[PDB]
Amino acid sequence: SWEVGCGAPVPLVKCDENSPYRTITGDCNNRRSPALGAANRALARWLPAEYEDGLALPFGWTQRKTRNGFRVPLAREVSNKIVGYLDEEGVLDQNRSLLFMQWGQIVDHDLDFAPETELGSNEHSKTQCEEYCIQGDNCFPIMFPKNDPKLKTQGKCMPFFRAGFVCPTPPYQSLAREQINAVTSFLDASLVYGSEPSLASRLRNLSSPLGLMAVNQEAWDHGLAYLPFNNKKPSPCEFINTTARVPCFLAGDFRASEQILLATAHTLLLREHNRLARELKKLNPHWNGEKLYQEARKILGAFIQIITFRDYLPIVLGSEMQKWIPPYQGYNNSVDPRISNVFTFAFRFGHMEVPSTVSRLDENYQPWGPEAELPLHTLFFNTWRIIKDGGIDPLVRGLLAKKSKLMNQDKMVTSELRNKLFQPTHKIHGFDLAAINLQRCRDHGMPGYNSWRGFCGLSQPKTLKGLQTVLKNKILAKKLMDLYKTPDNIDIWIGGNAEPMVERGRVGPLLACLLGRQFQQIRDGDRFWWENPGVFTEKQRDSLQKVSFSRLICDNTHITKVPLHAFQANNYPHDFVDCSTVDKLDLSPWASREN
Ligand code: HEM
Ligand SMILES: *[C@@H]1O[C@H](CO)[C@@H](O[C@@H]2O[C@H](CO)[C@@H](O)[C@H](O)[C@H]2NC(C)=O)[C@H](O)[C@H]1NC(C)=O
Ligand SMILES: *[C@@H]1O[C@H](CO)[C@@H](O)[C@H](O)[C@H]1NC(C)=O
Ligand SMILES: *[C@@H]1O[C@H](CO)[C@@H](O)[C@H](O)[C@H]1NC(C)=O
Ligand SMILES: *[C@@H]1O[C@H](CO)[C@@H](O)[C@H](O)[C@H]1NC(C)=O
Ligand SMILES: [Ca+2]
Ligand SMILES: [Cl-]
Repeated sequence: SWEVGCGAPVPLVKCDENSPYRTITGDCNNRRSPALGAANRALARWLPAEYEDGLALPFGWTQRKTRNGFRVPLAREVSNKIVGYLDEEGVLDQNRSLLFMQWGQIVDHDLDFAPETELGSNEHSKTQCEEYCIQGDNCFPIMFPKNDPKLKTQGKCMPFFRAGFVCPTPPYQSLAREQINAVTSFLDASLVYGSEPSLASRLRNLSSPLGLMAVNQEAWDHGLAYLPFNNKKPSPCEFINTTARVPCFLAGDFRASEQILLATAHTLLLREHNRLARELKKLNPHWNGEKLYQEARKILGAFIQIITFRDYLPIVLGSEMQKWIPPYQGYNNSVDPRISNVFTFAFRFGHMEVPSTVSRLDENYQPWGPEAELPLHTLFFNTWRIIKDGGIDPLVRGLLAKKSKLMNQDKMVTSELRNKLFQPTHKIHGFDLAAINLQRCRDHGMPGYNSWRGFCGLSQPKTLKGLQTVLKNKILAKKLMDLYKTPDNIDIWIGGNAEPMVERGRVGPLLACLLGRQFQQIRDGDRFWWENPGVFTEKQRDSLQKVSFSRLICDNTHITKVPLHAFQANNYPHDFVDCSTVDKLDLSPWASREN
């Protein structure tokens, strides 16, 4: 008999019995509970939060407060001892293209964003944390251990600001702190169109009644569109080359410029909307602007959903795919479609799949120019390498011909991310995404590794010998026991990712359960799922059946040689075919021949 959810932010709640189109915010998707899966609401709690104080303080905040009678190891020490490796040789995935890593980050970006609290935008609050490393309020610095090389070149800490939470921005009464999902839980292309009405209108071309998305006016890719620039400072994309002065891009999601291949993928998606808008005009010259936007938006939403669930999830989950995601049996309005706090950590498995280098290939799939291959760390917030060095085609070839990094228990996160991560505001290519992932776990009050094994109906090792058996690795198990003293204390991010990969998949059994459940819930609980009776026509649905990533590239770049199966390892010229031969999306069924 406890009171039900403080939602003082987001009072707006007006819904519509007609609507054949998703809202931008994802409101009104669920008729009975219409805020479920909407942006700027709490992440769902599959299990109760676990803070040191039971409310808000993360484990590792107070020196003398143990977790189950043991101090928690520093994020950065766990990073250094477990996550790091030197040798990039033999680390590549012989059966996953780099497009595999890249699609993951896109889907993640559609589903969840828990952005850091905004009580320090052009304030001397950010600097307190950076310079002086002093813990307090929303500053929760990543302190270096004794023998850390970063001590010698970077100071005592790496800065870290706690994530936004609902009813902000000082804590409340006697409910655990709940972090905001700032995008739509629905796989709805929010990353392209935005999750706020504000950003959604900005991105749109409201000059012509063609329902087009705004494209770059300052620069073109052999006639093909770039995303608009984000004319705001400080721009991190300007910071990394003040001679190029190429701003970050403006997309439906904030993080589109974080690295050059995400920006690339955002560019294909935008172009595809525009191509769809133009072809719907041809076939329906009567349709006004809004109609064209919405009818293109909804097709691209289907596209993202089909590629994710037909092509991507099966080669993530492998043998566990059908245990968790059986054939669609239609909309179930009883399902919770909200993204869970734990999913936003479970989906970070993607971090082990990022390789140390990126390549540009010519029309013969050969090194484009003399610096064709670049270290990943020089491509954080790097847009000028696209604008002033060959557009997205050389990079979209590298996404086809190059391989993802394979998860390895001995080689977890490349030093490009683990030591050389660039963050906006901060000046240096010197951060640790592994350490960030671990502090964030604690920041979100995540239950430990065994709570989540429990949740998924899996054994809970309590001994070294127990952990060895589960991880199938005596040395990794040893290092974790030395750090965490009990498997109960292991942060789910590292515990989940340390498990050996399921047959035909790229995650362990724990992550397969957590990912599997979340993707089942976003499908079965989405009123606007593409294959859900009444959303498309029977004829339209047969047209959608035919989409491929290959087609997406043929239609939206100057590439003519692609593989049939974009996510497998594919070598040129053998596994490559003429676009001429690749199933089109026939849009005839969108023609409103009748009235
Ligand atoms: C070069 C590639 C990538 C970079 C530079 C990158 C960087 C980042 C950064 C900086 C964060 C925020 C960390 C924090 O404040 O807690 C993050 C979060 C995340 N990343 Fe990545 N990432 C990359 C690739 C991927 C991939 C391939 C996936 C999945 C397949 C992925 C999934 C996630 C998820 C799920 C989150 C949490 C998002 C949220 O709800 O806030 N990332 N990434
Ligand atoms: C900043 O960007 C500029 C280009 O905008 C880079 O310089 C092209 O770079 C190389 C020379 O190193 C040549 O291929 C071109 O002739 C350059 N053009 C110009 C106008 O310089 C420069 O290297 C970048 N700097 C960094 C630190 O990345
Ligand atoms: C590669 O993965 C595919 C699924 O993408 C699978 O059907 C096949 O067994 C694998 N091929 C090789 C060469 O191992
Ligand atoms: C809007 O569309 C018109 C017609 O295609 C075009 O001329 C104009 O540049 C577009 N504006 C933007 C900002 O994309
Ligand atoms: C709908 O969802 C609930 C809870 O997930 C489940 O118990 C119920 O049986 C479902 N019904 C169908 C037809 O899937
Ligand atoms: Ca979404
Ligand atoms: Cl290189």
